[PDB]
Amino acid sequence: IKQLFTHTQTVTSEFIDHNNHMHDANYNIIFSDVVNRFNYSHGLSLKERLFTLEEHTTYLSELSLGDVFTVTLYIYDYDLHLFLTLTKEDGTLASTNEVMMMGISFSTQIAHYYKNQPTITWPEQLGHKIAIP
Amino acid sequence: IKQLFTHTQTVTSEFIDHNNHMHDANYNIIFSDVVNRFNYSHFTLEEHTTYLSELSLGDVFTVTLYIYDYDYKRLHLFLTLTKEDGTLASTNEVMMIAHYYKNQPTITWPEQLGHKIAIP
Ligand SMILES: CC(C)(COP(=O)(O)OP(=O)(O)OC[C@H]1O[C@@H](n2cnc3c(N)ncnc32)[C@H](O)[C@@H]1OP(=O)(O)O)[C@@H](O)C(=O)NCCC(=O)NCCS
Ligand SMILES: CC(C)(COP(=O)(O)OP(=O)(O)OC[C@H]1O[C@@H](n2cnc3c(N)ncnc32)[C@H](O)[C@@H]1OP(=O)(O)O)[C@@H](O)C(=O)NCCC(=O)NCCS
Repeated sequence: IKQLFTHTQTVTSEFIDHNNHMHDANYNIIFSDVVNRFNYSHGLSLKERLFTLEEHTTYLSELSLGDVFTVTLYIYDYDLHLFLTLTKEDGTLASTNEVMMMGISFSTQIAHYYKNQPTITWPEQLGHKIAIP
Repeated sequence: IKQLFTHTQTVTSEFIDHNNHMHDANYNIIFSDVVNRFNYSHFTLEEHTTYLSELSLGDVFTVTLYIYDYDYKRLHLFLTLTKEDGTLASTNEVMMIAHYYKNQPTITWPEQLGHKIAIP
């Protein structure tokens, strides 16, 4: 049995500013929120305790009013290096997040989550250097 | 006379949830706002944020906008977030004017620009 931490929610009025699409930084709000949710449930509760060092975000598909989406969390690497996917109801990959944190027994919860997470092909968004072609 | 598009702001408690420091996503909110403000007086495809020095309650910071590159239809921005002394606190490079580019001061791009996320 392979496992995937998941958070589903819907695009609300708060998340939209102009021309009926989810505002760019609100994606980041969501990604952060879901990342805390993963650490809150993996040994580092606010009552138990991490600093965000770095993050990359790609926006691939527009998100409209009422649109329900899912954020799925993968461990790409650790010593920790995360990769989160934001997918539509169709399964359409709508956004990506790549994110690095560090500290200021969780090593077990994250180890067994990594050991028990499914194998996917990492999309081209992972470690894609930003440039104009 | 070379110019720079700039927004100065103070860290409020609205920007703090835990660890007595500015929440990571609020940086993105600030950056996106400053970009929008630039395009108003002149979609986001892609973006990269680095957090190099934590922001505390009462810190007066400045966000400064540079154009790293531009094309017929794309803008490649690089934005710096610095404390009141000059300390580089955070960076934001973003893929989404000609005369802003021509009249902006030539700087040495910090190593954050085009950096690839990895554990060393
Ligand atoms: C805009 C959108 C419909 C793309 O449709 P499109 O106009 O047909 O463009 P396509 O990507 O299909 O076509 C490929 C072109 O886009 C360019 N492009 C796509 N992604 C790029 C990136 N990260 N950097 C640079 N160029 C990019 C390709 O290089 C190519 O350019 P070319 O014309 O020089 O060959 C889609 O990307 C989108 O809706 N994204 C969501 C944006 C968003 O919601 N952001 C958050 C809130 S603003
Ligand atoms: C502790 C703090 C000062 C980090 O800087 P520092 O302690 O001076 O750390 P150093 O530069 O000496 O490097 C520490 C290690 O981090 C590693 N590291 C630093 N940045 C990294 C990155 N972006 N990706 C991967 N690894 C990184 C370095 O390789 C270094 O390796 P080592 O421990 O093997 O020596 C931290 O308080 C900070 O940077 N604050 C900003 C974070 C913040 O406010 N976040 C936003 C909200 S969560």
